[PDB]
Order: sequence, then structure tokens, then C-alpha cells
Amino acid sequence: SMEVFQNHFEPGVYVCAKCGYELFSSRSKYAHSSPWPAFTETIHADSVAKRPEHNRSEALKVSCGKCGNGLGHEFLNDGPKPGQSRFSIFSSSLKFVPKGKETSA
Ligand SMILES: [Fe+3]
Ligand code: NA
Ligand code: NA
Repeated sequence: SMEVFQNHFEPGVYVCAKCGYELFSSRSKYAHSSPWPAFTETIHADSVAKRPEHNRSEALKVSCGKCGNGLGHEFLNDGPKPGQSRFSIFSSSLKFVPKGKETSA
């Protein structure tokens, strides 16, 4: 079965599924009504690269800052507290690294 992180809230870090760069902490994740996992901030300042999303106001496209793999969107001023973003990310673009449990293949 494919990765679906919408309702997933375990302790760990979501990394880029393509290159492994650290993207989002479990700390930053919050429950939302949309089909995609929602986060307020990235782990590193260069975790994501941003580009305009021309056909939607208050929205940017986001990709991995290291390898360029497409991640989803940053919705400006759409987060849980005023002025926070909602990073709405494809689960297929993420791999979850659980605290304590990064076991061998
Ligand atoms: Fe990457
Ligand atoms: Na951060
Ligand atoms: Na936009």
C-alpha cells in the first residue's frame, strides 16, 4: 500500500523520498481537513526551494532544496496560527524516519 501521511502523527522526521534531506519535523505537523499532510515549518532553512504558484493567490510551489523533487505547496497565511504557512505535501514525496526505529532493510 502507498504512503499516506494525512493522519500520521508519530515522533520522527520526514525526509525527501528521493535524496533523504531532512524536510519536516513531526513537531511541525498538525491535523488538517485536506487530503495531504500539513506542516508549519521546515527543518532547515534550505529544506525547500520555492517558486510562484501563478494561478492561486497566497500559494507557492515547494520542491526539495537539495535535489529539486516536487513536494507540494506552501499556503501563505493559512496555518494554524496567524501568519503561519500551511505546507501541504504529497506523501509520495516524503519518507518517515521514526525516532528510535530506523531499522535495517
Ligand atoms: Fe531531495
Ligand atoms: Na524551521
Ligand atoms: Na500564488
